[PDB]
Amino acid sequence: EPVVVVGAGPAGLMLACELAMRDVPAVLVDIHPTQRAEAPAMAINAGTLEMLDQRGLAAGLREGTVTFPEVRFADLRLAFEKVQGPREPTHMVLQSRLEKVLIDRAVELGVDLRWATRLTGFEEAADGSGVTVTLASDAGEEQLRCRYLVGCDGRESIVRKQAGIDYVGDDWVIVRGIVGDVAINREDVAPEQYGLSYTDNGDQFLGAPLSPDVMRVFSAEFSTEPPEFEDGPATLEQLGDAVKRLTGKELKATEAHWLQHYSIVTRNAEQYRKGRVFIAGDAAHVHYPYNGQGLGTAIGDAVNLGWKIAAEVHGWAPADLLDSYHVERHLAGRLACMNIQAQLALLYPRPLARYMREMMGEFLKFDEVNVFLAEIVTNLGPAVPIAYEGVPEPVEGDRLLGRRLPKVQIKTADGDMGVAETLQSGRGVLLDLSGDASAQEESGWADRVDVVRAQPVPDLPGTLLLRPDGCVAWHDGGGWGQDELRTALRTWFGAPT
Amino acid sequence: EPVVVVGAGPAGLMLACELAMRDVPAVLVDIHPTQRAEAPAMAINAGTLEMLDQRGLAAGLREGTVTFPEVRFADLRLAFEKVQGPREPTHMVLQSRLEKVLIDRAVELGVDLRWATRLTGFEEAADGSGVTVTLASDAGEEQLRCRYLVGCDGRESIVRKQAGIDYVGDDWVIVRGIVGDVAINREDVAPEQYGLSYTDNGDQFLGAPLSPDVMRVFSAEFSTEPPEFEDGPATLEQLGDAVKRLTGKELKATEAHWLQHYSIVTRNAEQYRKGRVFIAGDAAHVHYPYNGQGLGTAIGDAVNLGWKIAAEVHGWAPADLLDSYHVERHLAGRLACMNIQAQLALLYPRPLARYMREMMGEFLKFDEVNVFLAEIVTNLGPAVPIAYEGVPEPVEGDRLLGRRLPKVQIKTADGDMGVAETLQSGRGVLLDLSGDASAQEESGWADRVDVVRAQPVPDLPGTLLLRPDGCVAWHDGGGWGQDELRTALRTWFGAPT
Ligand SMILES: Cc1cc2nc3c(=O)[nH]c(=O)nc-3n(C[C@H](O)[C@H](O)[C@H](O)COP(=O)(O)OP(=O)(O)OC[C@H]3O[C@@H](n4cnc5c(N)ncnc54)[C@H](O)[C@@H]3O)c2cc1C
Ligand SMILES: Cc1cc2nc3c(=O)[nH]c(=O)nc-3n(C[C@H](O)[C@H](O)[C@H](O)COP(=O)(O)OP(=O)(O)OC[C@H]3O[C@@H](n4cnc5c(N)ncnc54)[C@H](O)[C@@H]3O)c2cc1C
Repeated sequence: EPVVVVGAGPAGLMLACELAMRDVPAVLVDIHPTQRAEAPAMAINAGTLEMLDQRGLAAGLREGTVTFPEVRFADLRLAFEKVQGPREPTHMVLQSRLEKVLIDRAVELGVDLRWATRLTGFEEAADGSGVTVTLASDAGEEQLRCRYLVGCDGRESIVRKQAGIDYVGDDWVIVRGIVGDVAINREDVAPEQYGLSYTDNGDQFLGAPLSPDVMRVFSAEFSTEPPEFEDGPATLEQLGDAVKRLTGKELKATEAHWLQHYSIVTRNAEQYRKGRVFIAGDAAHVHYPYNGQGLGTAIGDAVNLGWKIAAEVHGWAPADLLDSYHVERHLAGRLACMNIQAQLALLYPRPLARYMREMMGEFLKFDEVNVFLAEIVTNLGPAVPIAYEGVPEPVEGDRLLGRRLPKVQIKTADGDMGVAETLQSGRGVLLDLSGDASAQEESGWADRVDVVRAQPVPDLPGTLLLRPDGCVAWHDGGGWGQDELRTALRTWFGAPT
Repeated sequence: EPVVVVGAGPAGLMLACELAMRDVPAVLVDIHPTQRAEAPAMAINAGTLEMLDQRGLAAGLREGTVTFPEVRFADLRLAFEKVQGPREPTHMVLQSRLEKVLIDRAVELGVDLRWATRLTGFEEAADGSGVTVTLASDAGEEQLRCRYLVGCDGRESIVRKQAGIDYVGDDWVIVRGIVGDVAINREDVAPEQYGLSYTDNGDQFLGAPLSPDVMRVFSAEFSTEPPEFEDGPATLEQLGDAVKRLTGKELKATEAHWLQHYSIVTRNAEQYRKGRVFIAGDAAHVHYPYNGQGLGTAIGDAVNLGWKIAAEVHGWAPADLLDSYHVERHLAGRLACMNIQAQLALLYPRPLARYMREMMGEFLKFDEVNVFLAEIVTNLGPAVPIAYEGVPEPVEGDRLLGRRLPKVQIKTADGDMGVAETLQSGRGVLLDLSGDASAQEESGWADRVDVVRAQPVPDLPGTLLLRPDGCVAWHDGGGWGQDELRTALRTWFGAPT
């Protein structure tokens, strides 16, 4: 019986995929007649690449795409090379190219996607075993009965609203500006300034030439006084004042494909799950767009929740399972909101930025804060907490537990392999890196866990257990072994067959 | 040929002692008729205690006074137990009690101390051979010819302004309050108003009793619009009003001995020195009063600068030694201003504080952050940078170089003492902790440096060289030896004789 997703944005597309690949029905609604043209995001950080790699959604959208190597906290530099294991630079695949990869993958799996469809209301069952939901369409109002409802519908989520869920947060300034694309003149070399510049008050402009003709525009201006223009469709010459004030120069590039005023607000819903309803992505948290974190956490919420919903659809999910979704992702929600606000504080207000910058100068000389911030801003981090009653804590400096593996090559049967492609089935993975296949395969979970035998791998333990979202749930590099291994599968994977 | 010190707070008093204990003629000018009563500070931190221990001024202030062993950042806890070596809790010593012992020490060491005397100006001679100063007593105007002019005359330093050094800083909020001592019953006419009362805005109220009839009172209020009253004498009715809104009740007020309006800005002088004119304490840097840093840096300033000036007077100072006053002490002012302001940003405004508290919450899980901040707010504080030509920077992290040693016993054949006590002669110390007098003392510097032969001390190297301000300029627990020590001696104590 169906599961309803609202929003064909990055969070909803991925989650519908996550579901359908596990043979669970999923209907995905969206107001847009077609895939939207206003996908502002351009970047994807390493953390999000690993999650796409886990579904084979990233080979291909690497290629031709160029990468940038720094990872910055405001304009300060983080020492990303201090993160454990080999990782990835941020890649420059447009959000629209990624939404389509997710669209045409969603339906190939079997997603009932409905463009031009808005959810306008929903009601829990007095039983509680379902949620009746109503949908406005060109054809008129339908009323579908679903088994779980997930609102991936952005900052103004009605799913979040009608569910009773508070949207906590606060801002001390309002950043605002415009984002979009403008034509160029072509055959002749283009001129002007366009590299991301700052002014002495925190104001930023960036011309990003996507491709010979087309260049994306972003500006960001700080002030307490409420935005002038109420966040709509803009016009090209609201924009050209925009740059002239900030740049000094004039725009001089005709026509504007799509443009969008925006304003920021920092929010993080206090509950990610109420009963049978869930919220995810910008529906659950929103903030100034830095480091690709909004797209990072959106994809990450879906991956987290998808396999967990399927698990209880097929009746093996421990009672704990779906509550762990709120636990692990409200933490990532909190850490994202937090660090982006901390980055703003180094730009505005200028009396505050002055001392916070020096402050961060002092912290960034410490290796733990460089590594902590780097895992956070690239969505490698929030390590989902891993612990089991009774079992001895793994000694001390273990940074594999509750994280996804570095981008390391696995050598198995035939064909070397990225570690994250072992999760493309959708199941758990027990990694055996002995080189001879010695580990005891606890067969009772073989329906939900795949074993993969391979040669040992530098600074990685002899064997590892992965949840279907890729988080390392067990390994034997520390004190752990087969006994701790079992209680780890009882958790996260339920009762053995 | 005198040295003129303007201002008899901690800074100027402490320096006049540093100058007079070394037989440098010092004349210390203040305008008060007697020692002031407007000395609000109730606390002395561990770094200030060590610097006073170096001159026998700490014991005596310590007996009978309370300690509390928590070092806070804003209102969070700092893991002070992670700071190297044994050290001290903050002791609750009253500013006027401290100033009294330094006025005492000054008059016996022969400082010409002048209450009711104002410095109205000064000029640097064209050649530069001296400064001529002008002092304004009731009798008239002495025009005094002196050798160096040190302005320790407080936040509104005439010396700084007339020397034309810019006073750098900014604030996003203006903190205002009043402070002083009311007379007022104690038993049960202090309710809520006992101990500090952080409220549901950044605003605090501190009520601390001295004797059962007098109480010291402190208020600190955050607002985005200028202080109602100019800084100055204030009325007790004005305090009654302020207490009611903060504590919620009213103080059964009897009489006011002294109370004062205060506002807070944050500034760091750009140059603590302009050739023959130095500045120190509040004239060099000011900020919100936290952790005792205003007092620590003030005393720290004088301990650094008295001995360098004395060396120049005595003619053995190296050429670049007084320029290290600015280098060493501007950094310490920088970092005090920086982290005070950082502490304030966990209080106000409340949107900023919301996330900056979560942020610091994450950073204080790290040892290097706890130790760095705890060191600075206790004025154990900025390690003085120690490097020498030829000598290559020692790879391992050294917690002793550039810092005053931890509170350890050192046992001599003539008796035991704490290590800060060996610097009481005013001279540098060569600590030979071998137990055998195995260290080869460079007899050249025998007149500027004392050898102290003591028993080995756990977790300290076998030999150490202390500059007259207690700072470790050399030790042999890394790779350094007799040649590096000879380098250290030339750069800090000058030519060998
Ligand atoms: C100017 C700007 C620049 C940005 N730059 C970046 C960047 O460089 N890198 C990055 O990672 N992130 C960036 N972001 C943020 C990032 O784009 C968002 O986090 C991400 O697109 C939101 O993920 P989402 O799918 O949950 O929300 P959305 O993108 O808002 O998708 C929600 C979808 O649900 C639709 N919907 C369908 N039906 C309904 C219904 N009944 N009710 C409500 N909605 C419905 C909505 O129309 C929408 O299409 C930027 C944001 C802005 C404003
Ligand atoms: C409300 C308030 C609360 C405080 N709370 C604390 C606390 O909790 N803990 C702490 O450690 N410190 C506290 N302080 C003080 C802080 O430490 C100061 O930095 C320190 O007292 C300043 O020392 P100083 O000697 O450089 O300047 P000052 O103490 O200001 O002394 C300067 C002296 O020079 C005099 N003078 C000025 N101009 C002239 C002139 N031309 N000629 C002659 N004399 C002149 C002045 O009258 C004064 O006597 C507080 C101060 C205030 C106002």
